[PDB]
Amino acid sequence: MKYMITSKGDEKSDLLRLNMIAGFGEYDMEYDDVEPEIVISIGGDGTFLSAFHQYEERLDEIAFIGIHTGHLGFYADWRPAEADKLVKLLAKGEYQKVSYPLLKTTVKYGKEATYLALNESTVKSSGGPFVVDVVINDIHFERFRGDGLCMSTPSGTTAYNKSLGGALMHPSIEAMQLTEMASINNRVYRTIGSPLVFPKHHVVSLQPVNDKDFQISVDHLSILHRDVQEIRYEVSAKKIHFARFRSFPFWRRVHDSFIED
Amino acid sequence: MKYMITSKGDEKSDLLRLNMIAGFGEYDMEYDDVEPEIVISIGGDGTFLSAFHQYEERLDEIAFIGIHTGHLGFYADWRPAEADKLVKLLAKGEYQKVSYPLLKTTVKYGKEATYLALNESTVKSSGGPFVVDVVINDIHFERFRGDGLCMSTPSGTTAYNKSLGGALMHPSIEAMQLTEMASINNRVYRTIGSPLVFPKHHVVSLQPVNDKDFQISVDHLSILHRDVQEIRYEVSAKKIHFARFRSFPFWRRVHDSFIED
Amino acid sequence: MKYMITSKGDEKSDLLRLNMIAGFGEYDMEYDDVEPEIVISIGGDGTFLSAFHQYEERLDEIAFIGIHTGHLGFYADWRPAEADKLVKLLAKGEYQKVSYPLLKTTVKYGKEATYLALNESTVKSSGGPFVVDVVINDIHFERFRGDGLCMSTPSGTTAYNKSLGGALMHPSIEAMQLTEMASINNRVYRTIGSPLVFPKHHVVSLQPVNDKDFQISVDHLSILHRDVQEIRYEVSAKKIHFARFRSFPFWRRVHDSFIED
Amino acid sequence: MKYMITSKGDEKSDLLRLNMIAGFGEYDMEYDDVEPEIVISIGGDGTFLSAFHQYEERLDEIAFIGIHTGHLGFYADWRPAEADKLVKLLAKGEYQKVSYPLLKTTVKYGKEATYLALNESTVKSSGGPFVVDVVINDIHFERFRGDGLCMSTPSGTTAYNKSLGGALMHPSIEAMQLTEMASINNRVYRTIGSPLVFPKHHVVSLQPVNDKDFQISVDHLSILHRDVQEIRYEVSAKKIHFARFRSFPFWRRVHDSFIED
Ligand SMILES: NCCCNC(=O)NC[C@H]1O[C@@H](n2c(C#CCN(CC(=O)O)C[C@H]3O[C@@H](n4cnc5c(N)ncnc54)[C@H](O)[C@@H]3O)nc3c(N)ncnc32)[C@H](O)[C@@H]1O
Ligand SMILES: NCCCNC(=O)NC[C@H]1O[C@@H](n2c(C#CCN(CC(=O)O)C[C@H]3O[C@@H](n4cnc5c(N)ncnc54)[C@H](O)[C@@H]3O)nc3c(N)ncnc32)[C@H](O)[C@@H]1O
Ligand SMILES: NCCCNC(=O)NC[C@H]1O[C@@H](n2c(C#CCN(CC(=O)O)C[C@H]3O[C@@H](n4cnc5c(N)ncnc54)[C@H](O)[C@@H]3O)nc3c(N)ncnc32)[C@H](O)[C@@H]1O
Ligand SMILES: NCCCNC(=O)NC[C@H]1O[C@@H](n2c(C#CCN(CC(=O)O)C[C@H]3O[C@@H](n4cnc5c(N)ncnc54)[C@H](O)[C@@H]3O)nc3c(N)ncnc32)[C@H](O)[C@@H]1O
Repeated sequence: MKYMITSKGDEKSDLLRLNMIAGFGEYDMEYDDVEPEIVISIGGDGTFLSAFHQYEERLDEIAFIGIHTGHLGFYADWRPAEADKLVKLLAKGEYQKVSYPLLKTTVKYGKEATYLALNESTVKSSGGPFVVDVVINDIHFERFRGDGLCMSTPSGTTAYNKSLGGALMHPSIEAMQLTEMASINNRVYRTIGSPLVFPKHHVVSLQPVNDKDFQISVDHLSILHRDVQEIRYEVSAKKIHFARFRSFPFWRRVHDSFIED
Repeated sequence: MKYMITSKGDEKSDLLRLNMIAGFGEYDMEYDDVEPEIVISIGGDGTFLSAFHQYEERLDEIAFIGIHTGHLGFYADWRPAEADKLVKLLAKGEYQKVSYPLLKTTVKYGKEATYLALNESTVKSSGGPFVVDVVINDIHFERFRGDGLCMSTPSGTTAYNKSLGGALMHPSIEAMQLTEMASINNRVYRTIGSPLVFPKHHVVSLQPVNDKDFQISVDHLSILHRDVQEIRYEVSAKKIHFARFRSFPFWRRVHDSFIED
Repeated sequence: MKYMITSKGDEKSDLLRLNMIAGFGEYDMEYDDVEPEIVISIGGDGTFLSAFHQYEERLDEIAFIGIHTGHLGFYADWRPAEADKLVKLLAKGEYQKVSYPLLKTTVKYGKEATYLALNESTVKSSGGPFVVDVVINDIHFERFRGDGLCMSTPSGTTAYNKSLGGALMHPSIEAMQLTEMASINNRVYRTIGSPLVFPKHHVVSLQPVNDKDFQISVDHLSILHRDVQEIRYEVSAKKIHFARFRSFPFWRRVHDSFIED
Repeated sequence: MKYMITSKGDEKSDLLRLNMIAGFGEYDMEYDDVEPEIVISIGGDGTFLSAFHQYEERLDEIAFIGIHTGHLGFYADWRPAEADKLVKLLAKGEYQKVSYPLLKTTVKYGKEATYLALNESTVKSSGGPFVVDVVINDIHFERFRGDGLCMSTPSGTTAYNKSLGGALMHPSIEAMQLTEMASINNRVYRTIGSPLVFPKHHVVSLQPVNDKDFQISVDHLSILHRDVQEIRYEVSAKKIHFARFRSFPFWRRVHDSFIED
């Protein structure tokens, strides 16, 4: 099948990628980084995140595989020592594909821009004070004052969302989760405090109150947007697909990453 | 239709129930507290919780309606002043039914007991130290040391779960959420910390380590169980049905209860 | 000097105590468990806590030393392998004494009882719902609804207080810290949420609202008190004294117990 | 006495200041904004913060007074309606002065800069990832990865510190409190999590690991510092003095600001 391999770019990852390419040469596999059907990522979660965004226009035609060369890799299923067995199983095919939900961010100006997030999308102020009205399905829910907000996919819940006190959600749940960053709460200013978990087709809109300039992050990418009228969050209709060759359940992955391994 | 009305039992609620019965007498409505199709609860959430558990064997044949006579009532949709309009709309029928998920708790001994929860089920120790192994879909996830654990339905997430730092989840999500109560974490003892959100068909089992006696709560009911071998949590296949006569969205209900009203 | 040794009571601790007694026999040291000047505790923090409460009437005439035989021991300064060096240094004397603050709990009825805590004192309800008015220096501060409250000494801040989200406080600060256990907060019920840190001479009183029966803990001891009119917390004028033979700073002790060792 | 009055600069505050100046003209009071002995601040806490920093070189010779013209004012003791009584009492003198502790921040380069904070000093990264080693009294305590750190005075504990989960500390306690902003914790990265409370003479140093550029805030002032070798926190020897004309206790001030008023 058509395939490509991204590398973190250190010596370990580059040589691992070269050896897999050499191994792939022994099968009906064509290296193609324009229209791959299989995208392998060799490095950390940052590397896997960059592989996702490199091919976010072809998510429907691609299955992803992560190899972690450090001690981490939540999106990784394979250690560097299993790489030969990965080549062989991937060549013979017959893998099972699993899909995780993604988050759609729409940014409107006074012009529209959409982004897709695998981990989360966050909003902070452009230096000044961050104040936004939070509107859920056209209902004014709260006026948020504080550092920012974080909207997470299910597989993102173990990332920034976790550090903000959010819940960890199994990725079979088509949802997104909103967490607060250092909200101000006194007798005049009130936010819900708790993380909020939204189903598909629910729309969370953030609307400016004074300043209209915000720093918006999508996974690792952070951009300053000016003249923002609205930031709109919904569960995407698009999904990321992983090639799975063995059982590595989400809650064991959580256990291995946070409890012990 | 067949109907019945439970009351909190103070003067306000008893007289409101009597006036609705008098009002219902002017329609083809039969008061029947054995096999009602409509169960009205006049009081607080405690009163609504008791109405649910009074009829938990007929959940499939019943639509519930809550009237709050205090300043509260998350499961209430109606103030006492709208009661006449409620009688009339309920008599004419043509309401829409909505369903919220429920939580199944199974308790095994060395003998089995199942319970249904609308808010949550919690586990604490019988005086001694609480230590349980947490097993998710037969995978040992963690050994929990601390005060206890709380497993919440979606509509329970605004109740005890919220006070434990859990996320608020829209009830259209068929899930349950596990929160920690004062976990011990040092270099030898480790829990995940974060709330965990589980989909349908996922099974969370709690298994004793030393003591086998636990205080188990199901909504307001708290029972000491002895010789416990396992406590098993899953999303129930049963659902509670509410009669809805107008739009009162979950997130507005959350806003009204916690932000402002 | 006069000394005594308490043991956890397993084989390791009993034989360690016997060997130290044998070692102490080679110096001008008299074993006396009625009026010791040195109290050695061999076991865990539970064992050290029991040694403190065994001699809480002679705190001014006693220096404590902890030996941890497990992997833990926040109040321990010594591993079992250093016990011979401990005997020798303790015999030669010339140690430095350090003092940590303690917490005074006063419980009034309709009759008065005082208790001294090294870790903390907690209050919960006797089965029913816990509601108390919190009065600081005779000023009504809040009405607490929830599971309970925890008042911690500085050295207790790394114990139950920590699991409740409290701050870790250096023991040179003569203070006590109040933390909430699962407080109810909605638009009608409001608590401060945050831990509160009180100086010496500040008095925190808890006063019942409906039920007057409470479960009160003092370190490991938990007693049900009936007909309670008031629970009064203040920093004690009494202090626990530790014999110190080398520098083991509080923040390194915290690092070793929670970060890495 | 020598006095001056800062104003927020809206119509309400400017006219209030003019009326107090007119009122002060009827007493032996000289308006002097170079060497005042009394500094009155008319506005919000932001206004009071700016008054403190305008005169931070003469803290020993100045007593501060806050008048809040909005609904807030933690450092304010007076509403605009009491301003005439304030002029009269301040003219007759015989007020009592109270002192709150302050925080010293030292920033070293490869050159030294010191700052004084009334609320807090915070550190974040200059766009990249924030990683610092936390050294307490020359002991390496932890390597912090996350959004940033916040070091708070006692009177700052109700401000940013509170929103970060920190404890509220009575200002008679000469301490500073360190809180985490969204720390990363997994099986490879570990921070203490809990807020840390440090006494006088304890030194907290933050030392870079990779990037040496940081955004450092001191109260409202936020500056990007380059080539930073160390950020050093200690309780200052300097104190802010407030003129007090009546009892308004700290815990009532907390109650009024966060519970009800
Ligand atoms: N954008 C600022 C860069 C600083 N963040 C950072 O050092 N994160 C890397 C660590 O997180 C792990 N990770 C990832 C990741 C990654 C790569 N990362 C770096 C890059 O791409 O350059 C971007 C992400 O970073 C996270 N992040 C940012 N700030 C914080 C914070 N304060 N606390 C916690 N996470 C934070 C956000 O969610 C970004 O999306 N996804 C997951 C996951 N699904 N589950 C469990 N672990 C996961 C990864 O293995 C490693 O252990
Ligand atoms: N079992 C000990 C009794 C003490 N609990 C108590 O006074 N709760 C009543 C308050 O909570 C509101 N509520 C209910 C409720 C109710 C009735 N309640 C009393 C009864 O039945 O006697 C039993 C429930 O109590 C909750 N609970 C227990 N302990 C705590 C705690 N520490 N913190 C927060 N909640 C707690 C548990 O989830 C029980 O199921 N469901 C929801 C909901 N879905 N959404 C939002 N508000 C809700 C209700 O309007 C009122 O404002
Ligand atoms: N009363 C229920 C018994 C269950 N508690 C329990 O297993 N605690 C033992 C663990 O905590 C460590 N510890 C102690 C201790 C001890 C002995 N303990 C047992 C006994 O005496 O039987 C009584 C204390 O327990 C604590 N506790 C109770 N419940 C919780 C909870 N949910 N979360 C966290 N702590 C809790 C309270 O503060 C009691 O005072 N002091 C400190 C300290 N100063 N600093 C750091 N670690 C410390 C000790 O090394 C061991 O690792
Ligand atoms: N630097 C970014 C500006 C955004 N911050 C903001 O709107 N804060 C104002 C609100 O906080 C109250 N306040 C102050 C204050 C003030 C003036 N403020 C604005 C200015 O000077 O322009 C600077 C301070 O802001 C705080 N801050 C910043 N970010 C957050 C956050 N995410 N969450 C909570 N607080 C935050 C920090 O501690 C700064 O020092 N001191 C106290 C206190 N001692 N006790 C209780 N309330 C207090 C004040 O009445 C008002 O209700």
